[PDB]
Amino acid sequence: VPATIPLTITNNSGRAEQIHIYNLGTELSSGRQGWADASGAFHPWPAGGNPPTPAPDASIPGPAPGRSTTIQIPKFSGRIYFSYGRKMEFRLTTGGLVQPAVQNPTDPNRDILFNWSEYTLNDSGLWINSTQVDMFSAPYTVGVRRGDGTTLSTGKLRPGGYNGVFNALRGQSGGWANLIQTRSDGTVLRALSPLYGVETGALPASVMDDYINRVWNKYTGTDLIVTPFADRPDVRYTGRVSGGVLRFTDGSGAVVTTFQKPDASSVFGCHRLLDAPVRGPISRTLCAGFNRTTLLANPHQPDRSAAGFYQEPVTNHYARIIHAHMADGKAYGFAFDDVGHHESLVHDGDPRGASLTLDPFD
Ligand SMILES: OC[C@H]1O[C@H](O[C@@H]2[C@@H](O)[C@H](O[C@@H]3[C@@H](O)[C@H](O[C@@H]4[C@@H](O)[C@@H](O)O[C@H](CO)[C@H]4O)O[C@H](CO)[C@H]3O)O[C@H](CO)[C@H]2O)[C@H](O)[C@@H](O)[C@@H]1O
Repeated sequence: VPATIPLTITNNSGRAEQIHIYNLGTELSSGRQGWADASGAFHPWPAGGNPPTPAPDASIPGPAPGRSTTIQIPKFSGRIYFSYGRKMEFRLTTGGLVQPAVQNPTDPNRDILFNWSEYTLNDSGLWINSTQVDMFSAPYTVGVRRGDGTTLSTGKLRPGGYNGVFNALRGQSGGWANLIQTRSDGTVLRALSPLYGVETGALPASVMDDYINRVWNKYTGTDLIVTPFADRPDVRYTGRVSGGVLRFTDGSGAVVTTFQKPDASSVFGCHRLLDAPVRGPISRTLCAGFNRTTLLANPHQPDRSAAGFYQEPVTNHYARIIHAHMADGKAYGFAFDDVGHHESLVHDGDPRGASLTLDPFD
């Protein structure tokens, strides 16, 4: 893999605003945090602070509407941000870059229309994704040009898919409507993911309690079988609830990890009581099972297909809605949407190019 590969950025947004691009991350060779310019040259961040201090302006001019621009991506792991009209405000902590946190009303970027893609380019190739784990906002498609010349892309919404997602969220009772951040003139900016919905109080900690209690009941009397390694189908852990705790035993008979009854933040964020540091792979499987609400219906996890996902009346509706509106049915609606390979990521071992397309607000 060469030192850099070209990233073609195409503006199909139909919007008149100028685009600012940021390529922010960590340089492979040095492990330093910083930014890369259009040439692919790396610029380490200056020293940050506690409290965090302002980052220098790392923007690259993005493509005008109907045109594309190319930047070189070095071996680097990070994000390509793009913002419409306004420049983003980044700050630097002791340990480096602070990521935006627009669930906070006071975040400097709360009112800015922006999104990002996540990528890693290294000696083993390119991984590049479309993600909705934090929010659903300005739409985009990512792609790779593979060694053999073939292309792969993902992240593209169906026609009407952008407004379709908001309209579906607004009509979902229980607090999902309060995920939507709407401008003064009624223009939608973004919808927060449900993890941040729990944080902001849009959704209660208890929103999944009834389903979770049904799962814990079911697996008090019968086994939950988790086979968490896709390439090792014979490796199984057996889960059973006793004393209110879901305990997993390995083939040797040892209890290897245990789960307390999870809450909404744990499920939606794939963290806390569902932390995924042998526990990690098991937790990952359970996380996807709770978000897709398949644990009750299918005691042999993970699911072998998507047919039974999101059928419960209370489920991760944000993830359900986004998947339903994606052209290829794939999305990153929650952190472990990669379970069963349903995530909007593409990769190649010998890339030579990538793409980011700013999509229309349709
Ligand atoms: O509860 C949250 C849980 O997940 C968190 O965030 C995930 C985050 O890991 C993520 O990162 C993507 C990577 O999965 C992907 O990694 C590639 C691997 O698949 C591997 O095989 O090789 C290559 C090269 O080493 C890796 O790059 O790389 C992509 C780059 O496109 C990453 O974006 O994306 C999802 C969705 O945004 C996040 O939700 C968090 O990291 C964990 O701490 C948490 O436990």
